Amino acid sequence: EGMWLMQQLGRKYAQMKERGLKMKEYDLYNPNGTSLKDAVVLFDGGCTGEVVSDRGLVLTNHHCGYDMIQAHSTLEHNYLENGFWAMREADELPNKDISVVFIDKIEDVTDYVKKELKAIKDPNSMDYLSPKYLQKLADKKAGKNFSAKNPGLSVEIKAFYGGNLYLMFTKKTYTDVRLVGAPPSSIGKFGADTDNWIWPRHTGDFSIFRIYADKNGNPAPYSEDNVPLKPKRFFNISLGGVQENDYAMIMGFPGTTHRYFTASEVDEWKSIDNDIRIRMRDIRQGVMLREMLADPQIKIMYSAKYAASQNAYKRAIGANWAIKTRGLRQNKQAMQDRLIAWGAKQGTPRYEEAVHEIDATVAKRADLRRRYWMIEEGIIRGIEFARSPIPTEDETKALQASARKEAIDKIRTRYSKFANKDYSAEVDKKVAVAMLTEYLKEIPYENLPLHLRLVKDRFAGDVQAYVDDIFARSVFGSEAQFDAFAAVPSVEKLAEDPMVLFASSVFDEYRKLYNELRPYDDPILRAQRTYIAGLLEMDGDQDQFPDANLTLRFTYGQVKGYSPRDNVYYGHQTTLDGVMEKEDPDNWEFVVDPKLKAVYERKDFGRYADRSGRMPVAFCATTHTTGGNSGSPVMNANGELIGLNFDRNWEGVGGDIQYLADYQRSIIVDIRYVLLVIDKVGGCQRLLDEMNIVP
Amino acid sequence: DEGMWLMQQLGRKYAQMKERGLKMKEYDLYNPNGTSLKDAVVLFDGGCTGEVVSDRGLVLTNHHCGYDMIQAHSTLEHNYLENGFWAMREADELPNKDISVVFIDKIEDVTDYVKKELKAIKDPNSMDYLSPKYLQKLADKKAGKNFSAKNPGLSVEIKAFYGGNLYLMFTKKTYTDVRLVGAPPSSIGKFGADTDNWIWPRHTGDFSIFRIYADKNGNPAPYSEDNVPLKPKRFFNISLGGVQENDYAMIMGFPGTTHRYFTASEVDEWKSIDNDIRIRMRDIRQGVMLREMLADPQIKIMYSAKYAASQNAYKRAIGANWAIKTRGLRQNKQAMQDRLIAWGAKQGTPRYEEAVHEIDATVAKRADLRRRYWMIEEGIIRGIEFARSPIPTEDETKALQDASARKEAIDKIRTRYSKFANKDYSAEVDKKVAVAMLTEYLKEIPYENLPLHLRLVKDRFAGDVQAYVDDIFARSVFGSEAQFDAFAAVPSVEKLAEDPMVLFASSVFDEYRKLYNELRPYDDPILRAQRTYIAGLLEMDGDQDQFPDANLTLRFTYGQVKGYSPRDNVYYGHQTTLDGVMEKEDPDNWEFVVDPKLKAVYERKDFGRYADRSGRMPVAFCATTHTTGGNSGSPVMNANGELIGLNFDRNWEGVGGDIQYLADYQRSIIVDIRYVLLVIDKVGGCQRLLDEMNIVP
Ligand SMILES: COc1ccc(NC(=O)Nc2ccncc2)cc1
Ligand SMILES: COc1ccc(NC(=O)Nc2ccncc2)cc1
Ligand SMILES: [Cl-]
Ligand SMILES: [Cl-]
Repeated sequence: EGMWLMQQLGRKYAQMKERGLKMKEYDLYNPNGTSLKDAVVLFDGGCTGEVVSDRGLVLTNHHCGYDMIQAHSTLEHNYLENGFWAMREADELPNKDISVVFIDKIEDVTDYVKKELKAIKDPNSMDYLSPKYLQKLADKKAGKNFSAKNPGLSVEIKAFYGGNLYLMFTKKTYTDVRLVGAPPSSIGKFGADTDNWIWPRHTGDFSIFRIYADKNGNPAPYSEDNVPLKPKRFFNISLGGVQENDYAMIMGFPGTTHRYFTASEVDEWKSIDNDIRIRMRDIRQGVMLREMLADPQIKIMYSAKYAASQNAYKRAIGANWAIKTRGLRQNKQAMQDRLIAWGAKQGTPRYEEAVHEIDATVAKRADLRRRYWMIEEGIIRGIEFARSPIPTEDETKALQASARKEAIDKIRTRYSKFANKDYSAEVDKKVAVAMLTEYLKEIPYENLPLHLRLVKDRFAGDVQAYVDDIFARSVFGSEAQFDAFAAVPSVEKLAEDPMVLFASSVFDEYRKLYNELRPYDDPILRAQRTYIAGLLEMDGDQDQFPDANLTLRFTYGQVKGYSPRDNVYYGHQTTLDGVMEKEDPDNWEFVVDPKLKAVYERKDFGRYADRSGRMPVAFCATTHTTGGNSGSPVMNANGELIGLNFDRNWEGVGGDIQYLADYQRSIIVDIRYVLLVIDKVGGCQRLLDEMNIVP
Repeated sequence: DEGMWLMQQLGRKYAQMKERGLKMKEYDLYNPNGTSLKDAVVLFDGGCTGEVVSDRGLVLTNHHCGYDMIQAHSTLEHNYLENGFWAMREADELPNKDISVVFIDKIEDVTDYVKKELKAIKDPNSMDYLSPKYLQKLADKKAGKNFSAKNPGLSVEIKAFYGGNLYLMFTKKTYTDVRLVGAPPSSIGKFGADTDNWIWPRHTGDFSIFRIYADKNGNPAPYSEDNVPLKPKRFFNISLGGVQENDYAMIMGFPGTTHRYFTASEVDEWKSIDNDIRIRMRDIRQGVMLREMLADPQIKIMYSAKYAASQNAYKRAIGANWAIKTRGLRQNKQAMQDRLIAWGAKQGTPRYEEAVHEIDATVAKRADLRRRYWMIEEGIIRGIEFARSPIPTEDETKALQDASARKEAIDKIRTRYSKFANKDYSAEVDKKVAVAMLTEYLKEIPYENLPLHLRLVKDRFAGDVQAYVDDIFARSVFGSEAQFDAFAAVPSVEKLAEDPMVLFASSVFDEYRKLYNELRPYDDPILRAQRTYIAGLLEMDGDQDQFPDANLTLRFTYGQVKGYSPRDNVYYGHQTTLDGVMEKEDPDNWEFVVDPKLKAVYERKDFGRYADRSGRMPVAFCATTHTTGGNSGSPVMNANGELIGLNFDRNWEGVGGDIQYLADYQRSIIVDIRYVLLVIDKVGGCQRLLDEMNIVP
C-alpha cells in the first residue's frame, strides 16, 4: 500500500518478513554502511536505474534511454529501430546532458529545520517549502567547503508530510553515462500506444548504460580517459523467476502522489481537471483522427501529436473510473471525519479548521480553475496557431537601421518552426473551429480572451468565419502571406494582425488566470501541514506513508494478477507466445523482430524459460508505484533482481490518491526476458559474463 | 468434432454421457415408442428452438426469437419492445399471426426403404436422392393415402443425412395458435446488443415466453377465440440448484448447418474466396458508412441498421478466418482425407480417393467464377444501394409504348422508386460508398469480365469512377425526386432504355445471374462425391465419433459448464453475474442501459432463491456443448434433465466450429434459468407463470 521512506524500513521489516522477505534489514538499507540501496540510481533526473555489475553496468527502461538511443541514431545506423549492442567497452557511446544520482546518505533533520524556522516571524511564510531556503539550511549544516572537501557529493533538504518531516540527502552525481545496449523498438516498445497502461503487457522495456568515472571512481564529466565505475554494491540477477504470490519489492524515485487530498479536492480533480481534459482532448483527437484517416500524409504529420494528446487523456479516463467506481471521495471524507471527531475529543479544533480552510479555498477558486483548464486544454494545447509567432518589444522597436532585417530573420525563424513539415493549416482550422465552438459555449463573453469577443461582435457567432478570416488576413496564414509581409514590413500590420492578436490575447488570459489562481495554493499548503500533523498524531507512521516527492522510496507486495471485470481474470505473468499472438506485420506497433520470432519457433530459450518450457516476458505485482518508478529494480525475497518496473495498469492510475488493492498493479519486464534479448537478439555475451547470475 | 447427434444415436452414446455425469435414464430423455423429454422440445417459428415448461403449454425461447411478435404488438401507447410485456391472465396473452411450433412426434430410420426406391436409377448422376420433392413423394407413399386429413395436425417428412447415406422420416405435429405471454424489456433481452454479439463474457437476459393453444382435445387449430391452452405429453422441470464449474450439461435443438466433411481444398476456398472477399468488401463499405454516420447525426439514424446488418456476417468471417489461421482447420481436414485414402488403398477400393480427387478438381475448376460471384455479390449486389434501384418490367416497358395502362405502369414504378429512395436512403452516402466499392471491384475484376455498363468507366469516363457515379445520378430518372417526377409527367420507354441507373442495375444483375448459372453445375459432382467420401469415413471409423452435418433436424449435444483462456494470461470463467451488468451500465449508450427495476433488485440484493450459494446473482453461463444457428432458445439440461438455462449464442472463437469443433475455445452462451426466473418474478411481477412451472429445489 505505500511508498515508504528508507528511515521507515525498521518499522516495516517485521511486516515484510511475514510477507516473505528473507534478506537481513541492513543488507537492504544501512544508514551507516553499504546496502542494496547503494545500487539504485535516479537515471537522467526522472527515471530509476540499477547497477548490475562490478564495472558499472546499469539497467533502466527503453523509454528512459529513448532520447540517448535516438540522438545516436542516423539513417546509416538506426539504433532506435534496429537496436544497439556495443561489442566492446570502447564502442559504448557517450551521452551529452545525462546523469545518474546515487543516494549516499539520508539523515532526519526535522528538529534542525523546525528550530531554524522559529526565527521566521511571519506565520504565513512559505519558506518551510522553499527550495532556496532549504538549500541555505542544507549548506549551513553540511559546511561551506562541502563540495570541494567531498568531491562528486552534494546535499539537499526536502519537506515531507506537508512540512512535518525533513530529510537531508547526500547525493553522488556521475555525468559520464554511456549507452551500452538497447533492443529494437519492436521489443522495447512492442505495445507502443495501444498497450500503454495495459495489462496483460508484452513489452521488453529495457536499455543498458554504463557509468564512467575518473581513475579513483570519482565523478568526472565525459573524458576519453574515463574508466568504468567499480561500484560498492550491485544487484545479482536471479534466474529462479517468479511464481504467483511470491514476495516482491521495489526501490525507486516515485514523483508525486496526493494521498492527503480532502474530499473537495477529489471533486475538483474530477469535475474540473479531469472532465475538462477528457472533453477537450476528445474533441481535438476526434477531428485529428478524421483528417489522419482521410489523408495518409496528414497521418504522418499528426501521429506524434495525436499520440502525445492521448496519453494524459487515457490517464484522466482511468482516474475518473476510480473516482466513480472505487469511492475515492468517500474514503477521503471518512479520513477527515475521523480526524475531526478525534480533534473534538482532544479539545483541539485546529484540524477541523484546517479541513474547512481547504474546502473554502477549493470552493473560492472553482470558476477561475475551470477557466484556466478550459483555456489550457481548449486553446493553449488544443489549437496550434495559439503558439504562432508574437513579435517581441525588441522586434517591434526595430521595424519602427538595418536591424529591421535582423527582426524579420528572427520572426521568420519562429514562423518556420510553427508552420513546419508537420503543420497543416487546413487541419488546424478544423481543430480550432471545433475547439473554439466548445470553448465559446463554456466561457461567457465577459470572461473571454479579448480577441475571441470578435466572434459575437464582428462575425455574428460564425466561428468558421472568424477562423477563416484569421488565416486569410494574417502574415502567418501562409508562406506567401509571410513573404509579402517580409518584403514590406510595417509594425502597424503586426499590431492589427488577427493571428498575432489571437495568440496575444489567449496568452494574456492564460497568464492572468495563472496569477489570480497562484495565491490560492498557499492557504491549502499551510492547512495541509496542520491536517497531516493531526493524521500522524492520531494514527501514526505505518499505513500513512508521506506523499511521493522524487525521493528514494521502497514498496513491497506480491507477484499477483487481478480480475478487471466480472468473469475475467488476468494472471500474474505474460509469455513470448503472447507477443506472437499480437503480431501484425502491417501495424507498426505490433511488428515482431525476426530474430525474436526465430527464437520462439526454435524454442531457443536456453537457461531463461520457465519450469514448463514457456518463455516469460512480463509480470505484475501489488507494489505501489507511480511516475518516476520507470526502470526501478524489482527484487526477490533475497534481494536478487527479478525484473524492471516499466508501467502500471490504467485501473491503478487513481492509486496516486488511493491505492487500489484489487486493481492496481506494477507492470514489470521479467529479467529472464531481458537476458534472452541481450543474448539471442543482441548477441552481447560480454554483458551476461559481466553480471553475477544466480541459478 | 464433438457432435450434434441424432436421437437414434443416444443409445450408443449413453455410457459416455453417464461416465461424463449424466444421471437420468436413457428412455426418460429419448424413447422412440413412448414419452420422453424429447417431447418437450419444439422448433419455434421455423428457425429457433423452444421448450415446454408447464402442464398448460407455456414455452420459453430467446428474446431475439420472439422479437418480431413483441414488435408487432408494440405501439406508442404500449411499447412492449422497450418496457416488456407481462400478461397478468391467460385471456391477456396476445395471439400472433404467422407463428408455429413444431413437435417431433416420431423419428424413424427409413434408409433401406429410400435406398430400395432409389434403385429405380434411370440415371446414376440423378440428384433425386437429395431432392425435397422426391423424398416428399417417398414420405407420402410410406405414411399413406391422405395422411394429413386422417391425422389433423400431423405431417410426415424424409431428410437425407451423411451426404445421402442415412434417411430419417419425421412425424411432426404443428401448432399455429402460439400466444405471447411475457418478455423482458429490450435493455435485458438484448443487453449487449451489437457490441456484445458473439462475445463471452456475456450479460444478456435473452428470453421471451409464449403459450401453445389448441382445440378442446389438444389437437392443433389455427387462432380461434375458443382455443384452450395445450396439455402436453411432457414438459421440463426448472432447477434452482444452478451450475458449478465442470458440471455436466446437455442441449436438444435444431442446429441448421455444419460443414464437418469439407475437404482441405474446400476450407482453402472458404477462406480465400468466401471469407477474404466478404472481409475486404464489407470493410470498405462499413468504413465509408461509419465516416458519414459520425459526421451527420441524421445519417447515423438512417444507416445504423444497415451498418449493424453488414457487421454481423463480417464479424463471423473474421472469427472463421482466425480459426482457419490459428487452429489448423485445413490440416485436420487433410489428415482426415489422407487417413481414408490410405485405408481405401489397403482395402483395394479406390473409389474414396477418386471421390476426394473429384471434389478437389471441381473446387479448382470453379475458382475464377466463384471469385467473380463473391466479388459482385459483396461488392455491388449487397455493397451498392442503387444496384437495387427500379428496373422497368417487360410488361411495364410494354405499357408505356397506347392505353390507361401507362398511368398504372408509372404508379407501379413510382411505388418501387419510393421504396428504394426511402426515409433511410441517402444518395450522397450511396455515391460515396459506390465510388469506394467500385474502385476496389474494378481493381480486381478485369474489363472482359465486367458487367456491361461498368465498361463505360474505362471507355467513356477515362477511369474516373467518381465521374461515372456522378453521371448515373445526374442523368438518371431515379437520381432525385424531381428527376423522377419530370419523367412521370412525360414518360418515354426510350428514356428508360437509355437510363444510366437502369442500365447499371440491369447489367450488374445480368452478370450476377450469369455467374450463378455457370457455377450451379459444379455443386452436383461435389455432392455425389461427398456421398462416397462420407460412406468411406463411416465404413472406416463408424457412425460413433463422427456426427451427421446439421440439417435443421432435432439433435442432442453434451459437455460441461466450463470457461476458457482466449489469449495469453487471460481467463474467462464459466459464469457471469448481475454485478457484470452493473459494471457495463452506460445511460447514454442504448445498448448498455440498465432497467431501473433490475438496478434496484441488485442494490437491494432482492435475489430470493435465485442467487448462488455465495449470494451472487447469476446471469449467464457457458458450456463445451456443440451448437450453431438454429440452437437459439434450446433447453439446457442438468445431469437429471432439469432445465438450467436457454442457449442464445456462441463466442466468435467458436464460429469455425461449424467445420471443426474447438474444444479449448468454442462455447455455447447460455442464459441462466435462475436469472430468467428472477426477471419474471422481480421485474415482471408475473407470479402466475412461476406457480405454473414445476420448480425443483
Ligand atoms: C439503431 O438501429 C439499429 C437497428 C438494428 C441493429 N441491429 C441489427 O440489425 N443486428 C443484427 C444482428 C444479427 N444479424 C443481423 C442484424 C442495431 C441498431
Ligand atoms: C499467429 O501466431 C500465433 C497465434 C497464436 C499463438 N498462441 C496460442 O496458441 N494461443 C494461446 C491462447 C491462450 N493462451 C495461450 C496461448 C501463438 C502464435
Ligand atoms: Cl557507488
Ligand atoms: Cl481448440
